[PDB]
Amino acid sequence: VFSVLLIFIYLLLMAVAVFLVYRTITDFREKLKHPVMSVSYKEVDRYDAPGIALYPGQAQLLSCKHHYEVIPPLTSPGQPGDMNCTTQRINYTDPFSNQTVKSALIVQGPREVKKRELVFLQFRLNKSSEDFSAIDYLLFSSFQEFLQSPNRVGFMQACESAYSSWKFSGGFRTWVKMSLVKTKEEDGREAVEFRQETSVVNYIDQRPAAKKSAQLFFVVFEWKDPFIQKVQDIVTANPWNTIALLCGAFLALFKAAEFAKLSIKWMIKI
Amino acid sequence: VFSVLLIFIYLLLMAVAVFLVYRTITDFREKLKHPVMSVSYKEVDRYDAPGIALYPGQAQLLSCKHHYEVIPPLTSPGQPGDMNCTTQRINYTDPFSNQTVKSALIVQGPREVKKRELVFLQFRLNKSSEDFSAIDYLLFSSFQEFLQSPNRVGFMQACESAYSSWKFSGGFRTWVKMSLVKTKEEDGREAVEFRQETSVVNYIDQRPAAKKSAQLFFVVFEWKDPFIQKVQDIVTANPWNTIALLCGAFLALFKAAEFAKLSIKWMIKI
Amino acid sequence: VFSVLLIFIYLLLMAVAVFLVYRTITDFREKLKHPVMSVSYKEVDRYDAPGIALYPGQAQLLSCKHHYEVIPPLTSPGQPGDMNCTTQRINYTDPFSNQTVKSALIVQGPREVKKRELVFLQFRLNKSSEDFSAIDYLLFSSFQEFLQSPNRVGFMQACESAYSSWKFSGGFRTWVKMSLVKTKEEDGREAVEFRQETSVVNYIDQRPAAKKSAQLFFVVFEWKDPFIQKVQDIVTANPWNTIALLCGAFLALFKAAEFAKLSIKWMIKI
Ligand SMILES: *[C@@H]1O[C@H](CO)[C@@H](O)[C@H](O)[C@H]1NC(C)=O
Ligand SMILES: *[C@@H]1O[C@H](CO)[C@@H](O)[C@H](O)[C@H]1NC(C)=O
Ligand SMILES: *[C@@H]1O[C@H](CO)[C@@H](O)[C@H](O)[C@H]1NC(C)=O
Ligand SMILES: *[C@@H]1O[C@H](CO)[C@@H](O)[C@H](O)[C@H]1NC(C)=O
Ligand SMILES: *[C@@H]1O[C@H](CO)[C@@H](O)[C@H](O)[C@H]1NC(C)=O
Ligand SMILES: *[C@@H]1O[C@H](CO)[C@@H](O)[C@H](O)[C@H]1NC(C)=O
Ligand SMILES: *[C@@H]1O[C@H](CO)[C@@H](O)[C@H](O)[C@H]1NC(C)=O
Ligand SMILES: *[C@@H]1O[C@H](CO)[C@@H](O)[C@H](O)[C@H]1NC(C)=O
Ligand SMILES: *[C@@H]1O[C@H](CO)[C@@H](O)[C@H](O)[C@H]1NC(C)=O
Ligand SMILES: *[C@@H]1O[C@H](CO)[C@@H](O)[C@H](O)[C@H]1NC(C)=O
Ligand SMILES: *[C@@H]1O[C@H](CO)[C@@H](O)[C@H](O)[C@H]1NC(C)=O
Ligand SMILES: *[C@@H]1O[C@H](CO)[C@@H](O)[C@H](O)[C@H]1NC(C)=O
Repeated sequence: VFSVLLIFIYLLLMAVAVFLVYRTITDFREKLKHPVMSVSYKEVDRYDAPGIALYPGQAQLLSCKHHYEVIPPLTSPGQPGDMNCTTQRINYTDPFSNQTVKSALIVQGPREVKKRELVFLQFRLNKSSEDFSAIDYLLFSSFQEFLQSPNRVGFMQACESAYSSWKFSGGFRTWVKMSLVKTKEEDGREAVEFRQETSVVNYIDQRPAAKKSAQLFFVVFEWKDPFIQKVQDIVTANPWNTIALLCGAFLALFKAAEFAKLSIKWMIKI
Repeated sequence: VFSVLLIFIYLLLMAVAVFLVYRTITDFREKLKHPVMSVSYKEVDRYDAPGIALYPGQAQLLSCKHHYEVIPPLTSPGQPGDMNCTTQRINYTDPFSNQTVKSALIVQGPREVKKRELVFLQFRLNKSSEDFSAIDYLLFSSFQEFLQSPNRVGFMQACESAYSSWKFSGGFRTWVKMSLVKTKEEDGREAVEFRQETSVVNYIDQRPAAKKSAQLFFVVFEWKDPFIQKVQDIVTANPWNTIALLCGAFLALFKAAEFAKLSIKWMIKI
Repeated sequence: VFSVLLIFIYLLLMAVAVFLVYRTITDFREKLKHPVMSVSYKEVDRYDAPGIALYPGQAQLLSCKHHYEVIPPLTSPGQPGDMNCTTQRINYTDPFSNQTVKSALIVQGPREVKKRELVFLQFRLNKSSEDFSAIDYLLFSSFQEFLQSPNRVGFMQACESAYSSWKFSGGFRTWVKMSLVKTKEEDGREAVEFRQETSVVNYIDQRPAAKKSAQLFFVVFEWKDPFIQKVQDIVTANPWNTIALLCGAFLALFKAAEFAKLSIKWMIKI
């Protein structure tokens, strides 16, 4: 009889609708689980002067100077002189140890990325009773933000956790190219971080044998390129799109069901 | 006449429907071609002890010891002593050469990433007739998995292809920070790999001139951060979503066609 | 009265439709703002011979030779001999300085990635009055494309801007593993770039004290793996999908409105 076939068609269509609802729910759940990553790049005419927190310890800073695209040859390596850059010395308790006080030398970083500005730092360590001598350094976004802060100690403690710290060793020239990566936390706040490319070059020590005891650290900081990399977690689970899909599919199924009923009626009539 | 205009409207709507079907098919084909990448991060309280397969050759292991956040100064570099770590020596044929047998020293890696655990290894090579002396090392996920295996040789041969191997040279201290990246192969299997950040520091050789002939390798392994990076290939080509779009568009086109016919009839009647 | 309730229902449904249109427009605008990144990998049986533009300056090239998976020990470091590779010397004005003419030594790179082909280069610098001695190098895709070009000078000037240049220093062996990353610019053009992993190994100088003045550069170029990484910016803003969603939702809303009117009529009648 036609009635049983029509009822079976209705049941099949309702089962298809239920399965489609299940599939849409599972897809929405899956897309909530895994947001997709999108990467863009931002051109900058001038970077904001980064803060370079150096942790020399007993290593005295011989020289710190800004250069453009090239470093003039050293007049006399291992000798103090030519310190033209803004520096701030800070003492702050380590956020993790709570016992070791860190003394940091904050140096204002380069700004003209287009002009290939670099900052060159020369340190000397004299008679260190410790093999594997290296200087720690941390990079943060703004030196001015460090200056115009009410709690510089708290700012440095926050930097200890927000940013990563690297090292540069003596007997080398360490060339550091910096890059800014800003990650959107889809909450109105963006986390900025530094990615640094390091190249070490041997230092040709032409000092007298007596002066070989003191060891020299050379480090250069510049920007890799005038591109800030922005990383955003795009959500592909839109409830309105899902409900629009469901509504359209339900309307299609209802229209198909009533077309089937009309076709059955037409077959019965003729 | 109104009939010709209505038939032309029907033909235009059917052509639009066909073009929309073509566009949807092309979009589904394109989305099948290029799945989108999604990156997430996993917090870990404790890492599973990684296996560090070292290939020293004739270089004897002076020392291997676990430290926390800092390495105590060497009592006497170049002298054996203080070997507290679990190691396993293995001999296995190279999967690619089929002739060169590799002898590997498997070392259990650090676990407490939160406590900044590191493993410090000191090797000595005495009178090597080969310039550019370096030790190969490979990283795999679990030392325990290596232990509780029926074919350790086959496990090492599989590691030779699954993981990448790096080198650390003498006259340096090589600081290696490890990171785990798990890539989903959308097939029920996930491929795990190691990404390592390497920083070399000069070793200040304060040995007697006689002892300068033997060269020393210092390497440190720890974890960069308590974050495992998961990378998944999300497919954006859902056949059910595409068929729902097509059904909704077809219903819209049919309803618009019958509205147009009704409007033509209303214009004719009045 | 039922009429006021029905009119209020119609107004509510039209407001819902307007809000849904607003949401769809905002979603389309957002998806236009941020295309999603998709990463794939391409297997290669043989790479196209890359061009390695070396900038030695006064450093003479002692040796340049192709090896497979291993470098034979040096017969006599610091001595010329065994130069078997195709090289081209070029002079071109620096695109940025417009005054400094760069002299480049273009070397044909390795091809058999499967066979682990590498190219080994040995340079010597004799009595350089400049500390921090290093040689610049740039990588571009094809040496043949450099050969079969009408303006080699213009090709090199374009490479100065299209590709990135690194350095390798004396007193080391610099192991460079190359990788090709092709980014689709969604405009019919793809930008190819080189990513290089560098490992430095100490050179054990066993030369006489007289010969220690001349400094030696050792560099190796090979391919990291037979995988070319393709990065594409997929656009998730399809106007046809959006209009299909809107049409389906509008049909659903109209059908719901007429169902509501019919239900009100049925309630009034009985
Ligand atoms: C340091 O640099 C500033 C930059 O304007 C310059 O005015 C000053 O003379 C420099 N210092 C010395 C000692 O020359
Ligand atoms: C910071 O610490 C150093 C030693 O670590 C000390 O010489 C210096 O006086 C301290 N600074 C202040 C402001 O107390
Ligand atoms: C470390 O110091 C902080 C700040 O003074 C304070 O919460 C407490 O003394 C310590 N916190 C710990 C041990 O978690
Ligand atoms: C190293 O020499 C510098 C030069 O003045 C001096 O200030 C410093 O106290 C010396 N340190 C040691 C440990 O000799
Ligand atoms: C090695 O470390 C274990 C850790 O518990 C310790 O018990 C043992 O005494 C150490 N070995 C020596 C020789 O002290
Ligand atoms: C592994 O090889 C080394 C030499 O490469 C050899 O001394 C050692 O005995 C071998 N191990 C076994 C278990 O045969
Ligand atoms: C290499 O050794 C394997 C395992 O013994 C075996 O398949 C065969 O001898 C070689 N395979 C090659 C050459 O493909
Ligand atoms: C190097 O010295 C160690 C110290 O005992 C010794 O075991 C080894 O055989 C020596 N090797 C050579 C090549 O002299
Ligand atoms: C350089 O390599 C080619 C490769 O076929 C070889 O024919 C030639 O003999 C080599 N040069 C010398 C001097 O052996
Ligand atoms: C390229 O420049 C070098 C010096 O930088 C010079 O010796 C050489 O002759 C120049 N080449 C040509 C073709 O002029
Ligand atoms: C640099 O040289 C180019 C090419 O000869 C020419 O446009 C002009 O002389 C300079 N361009 C500048 C300074 O922008
Ligand atoms: C260095 O030695 C090489 C060897 O022939 C010679 O060609 C070159 O002119 C020398 N340079 C200097 C600056 O002595």
